[PDB]
Amino acid sequence: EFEHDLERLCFIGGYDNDNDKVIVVVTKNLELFKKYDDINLIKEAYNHVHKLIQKDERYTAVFFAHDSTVFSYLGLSLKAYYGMDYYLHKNVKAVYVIHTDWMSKVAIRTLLSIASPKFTRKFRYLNSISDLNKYIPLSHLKLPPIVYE
Amino acid sequence: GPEFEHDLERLCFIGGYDNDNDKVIVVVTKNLELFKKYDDINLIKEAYNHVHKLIQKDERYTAVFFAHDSTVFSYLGLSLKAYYGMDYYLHKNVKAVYVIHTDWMSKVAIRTLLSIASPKFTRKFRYLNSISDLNKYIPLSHLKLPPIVYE
Repeated sequence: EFEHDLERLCFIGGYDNDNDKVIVVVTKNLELFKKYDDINLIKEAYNHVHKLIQKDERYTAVFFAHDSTVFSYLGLSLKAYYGMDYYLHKNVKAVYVIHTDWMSKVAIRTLLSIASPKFTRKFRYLNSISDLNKYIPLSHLKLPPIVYE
Repeated sequence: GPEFEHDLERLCFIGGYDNDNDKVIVVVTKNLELFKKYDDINLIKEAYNHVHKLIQKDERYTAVFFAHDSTVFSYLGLSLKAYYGMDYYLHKNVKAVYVIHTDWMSKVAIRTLLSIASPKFTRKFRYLNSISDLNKYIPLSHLKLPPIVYE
């Protein structure tokens, strides 16, 4: 019925080689639901996905952007995904976003870069170019004169 | 046109090498004024394109940001925000990111705190450009996939 449109938005597409679930979600198949009226759609989604993952069960999330932006179908899909209970966030092994537009791609990779700490450490802040010579020698390095003014 | 691609090379270029003779690329932060002279163009896009040309898919390298000036913006925060939104590989293959600014804490304070408050949940994420790039982590033979990704 109505329910015969959710299992065109959230499957267990398969299982990893560690024999734990993968959960596929297509961010584009919500316009199926602008035609019903009266449905809350997010509690019903929460109910749906709850029946797909046991509570102490590790899984994997895969989203299909595919002509959705952060202002529609992906912004709403994830923001939903953040309001879930904590165990869903603790049990994921990884979450994969696939094939969105440029704005969403640069916006996504930005927040992971903030999140991923192993990357934010290779930074080292120097007061002037004089101090860089310790790490990268200035005997290499052709530079414009502006870095010496 | 050509003056554009030349300004791009003046903004971000190859500085030199180290050991094991890996590229050390240099980005000058005072040098985004060269693009004010232009009208309609998506700078950040072609800047990503230019950096893609400068270093290939897997190549260890060091990055250096020159932000020692002052005034109404030094655009270190602007070039960093641009750097943070670049392809994941460009984040892994970095040896180090040296950043030449004196009062740098007055700039990276907001970012530092955003990293502090980022939950481990958002850390396990990863974007992939197309469906083919999944294969390494999860095998697709194991999965039934919708007609959207097919012909």
